[PDB]
Amino acid sequence: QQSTFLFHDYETFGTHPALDRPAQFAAIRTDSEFNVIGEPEVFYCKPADDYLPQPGAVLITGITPQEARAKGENEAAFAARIHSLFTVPKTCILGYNNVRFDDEVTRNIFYRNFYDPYAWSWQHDNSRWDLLDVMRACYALRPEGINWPENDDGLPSFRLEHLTKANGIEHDAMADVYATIAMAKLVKTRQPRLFDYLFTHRNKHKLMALIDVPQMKPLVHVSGMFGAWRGNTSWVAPLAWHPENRNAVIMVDLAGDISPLLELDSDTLRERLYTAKTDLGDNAAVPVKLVHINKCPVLAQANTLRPEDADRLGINRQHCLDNLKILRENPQVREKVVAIFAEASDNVDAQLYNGFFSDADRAAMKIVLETEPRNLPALDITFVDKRIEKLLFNYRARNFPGTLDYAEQQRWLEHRRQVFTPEFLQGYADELQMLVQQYADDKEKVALLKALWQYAEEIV
DNA sequence: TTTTTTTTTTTTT
Ligand SMILES: [Mg+2]
Repeated sequence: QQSTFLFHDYETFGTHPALDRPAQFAAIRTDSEFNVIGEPEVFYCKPADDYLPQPGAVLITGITPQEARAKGENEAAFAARIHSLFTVPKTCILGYNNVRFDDEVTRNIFYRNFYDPYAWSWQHDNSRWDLLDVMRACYALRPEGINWPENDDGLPSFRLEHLTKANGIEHDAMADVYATIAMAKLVKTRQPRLFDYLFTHRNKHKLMALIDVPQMKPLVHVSGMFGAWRGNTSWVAPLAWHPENRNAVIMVDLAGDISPLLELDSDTLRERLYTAKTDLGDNAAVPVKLVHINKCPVLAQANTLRPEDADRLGINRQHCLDNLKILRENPQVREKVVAIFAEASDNVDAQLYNGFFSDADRAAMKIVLETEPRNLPALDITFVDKRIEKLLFNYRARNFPGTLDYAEQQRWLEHRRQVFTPEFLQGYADELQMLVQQYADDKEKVALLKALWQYAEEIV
């Protein structure tokens, strides 16, 4: 049984992993060294008739719902192809921004179509990765050997195509699958030691081994939330485990200003923390970040950021060191910072994270999954979690409408009307109109916009 | 195994 990597990319009909719908899936299996060892896997998803794609998405992809309808299968079947692949044992599933995008799409796809939302990321020696912060880490800590591209600002960029184009390699789902593989090869070759460190430290216990909460042991963290002006980097001190989020540890940015932490109380810090930057004043921002141990965060030994590297990124070493001393010498801050986080929708599509399912409920859902579509009306199952009845109804109506009775068909009509209100339909047309006037002399973009209008006429 | 819709930021469609 061989360890593989499954590189994958989704095209979608919008940015929202729960509310929007997938259009296309692309994947290829490689060996540990990133040599291709299987056929390309590309296929489309038919959108159910309770949905209209966002115009912006479709303009970027070039994939129309008509195209997807013609070329694809229903979501249930789409979910089932994606799942067989994903649950091949000893598979590491990865892409480019997948942890914060594609993996969300996957969780919701399995959630909607009765597969476990997470098991593909851990069962049977499975795992996941994401090359995005690998690229960021490399630039920040061992930039040598790779060309780092900039914007009209001078800031380093990490858009995939910007990176591949800058390194003489090369929208199209399968093309992005190759670009990701190519990017994995590049770093592996130019910086194997860092690559090894980041691969090994995906592990949460490996990460906990690095996290010393009681002593506030300083670390280097790379993250987009720091922004390209610092090359996404800073030194960090772990203060506490998040009181409500098992996968989060509360951390202080040692480069920021630690006086609002020293001075304000917990309630004022909380209020300060949740004020936007624009409607923030002459006041300092609270320099606290959550780091999520399950999301392949880049966390290394403090001294991994080399003096010259810190100097390149313009990160004040002594300032950090000063803050770390103060924080260690003011234990009460920890009490306040934790208290910040100890405070705490009718669409079932949006309620995946409401919680796990009981044991009765998972066995029942298992049976939903194993039943031929045609046989579900004959089932009559009882669930406890109120999500499931709704999950089931959407599942059946969206994927197997030939299967619904009149009551169910009436319920579905109602549902469609509640989605396609006149106010929603007005909003959709306005956007299309607005867009057709912006790209009036673009034969490609005008024809997409037009196909989107027709599709709305034809399904609503 | 997980964090949904207050903040940071940048990328994903
Ligand atoms: Mg992508």
